[PDB]
Amino acid sequence: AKVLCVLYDDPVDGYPKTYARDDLPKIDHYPGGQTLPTPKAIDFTPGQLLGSVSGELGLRKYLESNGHTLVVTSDKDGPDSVFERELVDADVVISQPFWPAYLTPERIAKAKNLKLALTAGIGSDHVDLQSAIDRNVTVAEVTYCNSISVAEHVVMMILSLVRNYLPSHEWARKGGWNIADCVSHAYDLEAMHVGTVAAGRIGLAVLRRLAPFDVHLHYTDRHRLPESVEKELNLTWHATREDMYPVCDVVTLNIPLHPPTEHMINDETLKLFKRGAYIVNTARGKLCDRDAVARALESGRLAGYAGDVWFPQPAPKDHPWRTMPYNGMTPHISGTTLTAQARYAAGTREILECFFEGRPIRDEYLIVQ
Amino acid sequence: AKVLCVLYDDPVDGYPKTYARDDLPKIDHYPGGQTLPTPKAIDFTPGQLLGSVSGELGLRKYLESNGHTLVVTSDKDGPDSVFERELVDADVVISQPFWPAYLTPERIAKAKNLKLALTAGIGSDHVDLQSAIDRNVTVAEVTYCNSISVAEHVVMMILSLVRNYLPSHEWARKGGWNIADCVSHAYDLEAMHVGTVAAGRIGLAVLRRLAPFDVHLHYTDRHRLPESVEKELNLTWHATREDMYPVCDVVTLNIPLHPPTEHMINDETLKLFKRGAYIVNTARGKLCDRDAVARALESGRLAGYAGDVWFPQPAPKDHPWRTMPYNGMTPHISGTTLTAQARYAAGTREILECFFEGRPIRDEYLIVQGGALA
Repeated sequence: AKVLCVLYDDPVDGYPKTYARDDLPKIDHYPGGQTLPTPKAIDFTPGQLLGSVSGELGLRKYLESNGHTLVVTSDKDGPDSVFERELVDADVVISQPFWPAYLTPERIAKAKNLKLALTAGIGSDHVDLQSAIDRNVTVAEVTYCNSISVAEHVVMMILSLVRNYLPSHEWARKGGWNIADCVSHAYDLEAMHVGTVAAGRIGLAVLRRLAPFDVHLHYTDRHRLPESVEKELNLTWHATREDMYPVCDVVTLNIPLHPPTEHMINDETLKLFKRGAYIVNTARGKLCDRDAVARALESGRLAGYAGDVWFPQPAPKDHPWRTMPYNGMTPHISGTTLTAQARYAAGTREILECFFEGRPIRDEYLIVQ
Repeated sequence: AKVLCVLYDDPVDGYPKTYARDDLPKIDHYPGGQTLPTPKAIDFTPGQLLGSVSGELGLRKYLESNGHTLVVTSDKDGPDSVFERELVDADVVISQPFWPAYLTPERIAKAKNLKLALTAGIGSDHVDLQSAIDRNVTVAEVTYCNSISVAEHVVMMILSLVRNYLPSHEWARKGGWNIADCVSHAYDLEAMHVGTVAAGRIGLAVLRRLAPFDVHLHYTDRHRLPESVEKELNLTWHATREDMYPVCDVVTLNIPLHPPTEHMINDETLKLFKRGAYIVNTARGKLCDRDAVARALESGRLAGYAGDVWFPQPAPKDHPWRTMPYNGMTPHISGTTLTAQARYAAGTREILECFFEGRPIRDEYLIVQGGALA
């Protein structure tokens, strides 16, 4: 079989030769009991850079020793890309949401041999699901592989925005001291009201991490959490997002993007936020009207905005979120720490082993089959 | 009476005329039950910049309307400085640990009228306690006023070092994307081993905040915490610092500075650390040998270092911790957020009211009174 694997570029200084640490913490399961991936074997050392082109998700030696071909590329966009040319006879397509190889209906139509569309990561927004089903393409993901990674990123950003960490660090880096300049925009997080717009795997993990900071926790969702969880975390539930915003000092968005949520944060709804509110958004960039957020930070409606998701993605060099006041942006990276990469590289191998050996892929990995 | 109050400078663009928010969250007590300050009144709006010279800790109207004198200055060092000149007849001296007016034995000797040395903040590191005892000077602090503020700072820095936040943010700020450059030094915190070198008010608050990140918690201290605390946080106890280091992915220092802890982190003890360990230090800069930390980050013995305390302080412009690899430094600010300032400005007034009215100052505020009776 032919495996076509799209990954992002190596570091500018080249694929790393050394790493900061020698191993990764051992984890038995995810919250709720799902076990971590169980491939028969791995050809990588957990902690290596696996999601760049030279990392190959540690797949080459398993595939080639079993008679398969592996084509790795970062050239994924447009009809002229390496991905599009190799797609026509690829049996398996693999990519990460952090550098996604889109499986449009047009591409699925030309992918005459396509049997498996594998997300090395979470989700399937880059895959046209009905076209995949109609063509008997299996679509699978490494469920839960980086939900905790994103939640850590969220809480880190909440703390950094509220305490004015990033300008403070710049004063130190540039040789200043400037105590009053650091803290004239700096507060404690303690006893603030924090709300999450969804409470799935990420949102729940965020709520649990926020609780011992003694904040007042709010959330909105379609499904209320179990009453025992609301009670142990002292949660206030809101039926609508609009009912939650006016009471929150901090709002974190952990909800999927669809037309009814596209630009749900705009000039009109920002009017509902407390003056000086903070927003953290690691879900999707298009949840926020780009220029409305920037306008809210210029006026002081918001006291900070941070996240790792942008529209468009990758963000152009001139994207205004890069330089607007009191931003805590990073590039799209939260779920591709070396820790998360080890999990979803192992999960990718587990799925491939099942697929090639004719054994069932985990139910929780399957999206459509 | 004459009150001499040393504060840090206003922002370079001037004292702020607006603030990012309109009020502060309400908090009833500190962990363990100590109530927040209870002055009879305050002449400031909580959230204002109170620890700079123009903020005056909100004290001027209260002191002057009661016949007192108030001198506020940031000019605190040297024989011609405002502080040294006004010290000779001051009844009360107030300063913050973030810009401390040192009360050495020599200065206390020259302060002919000194009756009260008030820390607008926590501690008394800048005050010679024996001189205060010998001269019957009361020494007081606004206990607990920013212990939580520092703990937040610590966990924020732990997350930022582990996940490589600060270089990642700059790739974004500078117009890049560079996913692999961001994450080739980036990990999750989950299930790492984190140890604190003391577990007092700050260290315990750090442990509680770290627990739901599903890390493995370690600590050492002079005495063990109550078993009920160890169990609820699943703590591993270590009798010595040296026994704790080799097992920790992250070590946070929350211990006071004394001769036995000076340079406790050095080229020799760093050999005990896991390769790629992270250190966060909001206690005092001289706990860590300056160049040993820088050497450990160049070699990879440490994968990151962050904190807000430096040696010396203020850090000179060329201080190597400012630019060494994988640092998360800030200036000395963790316990002077606007939130903490409201608490210790209120606490400062409460103590002053008691002192001038001849009412007892809270036992928990007292460091010295006649003798070292906290």
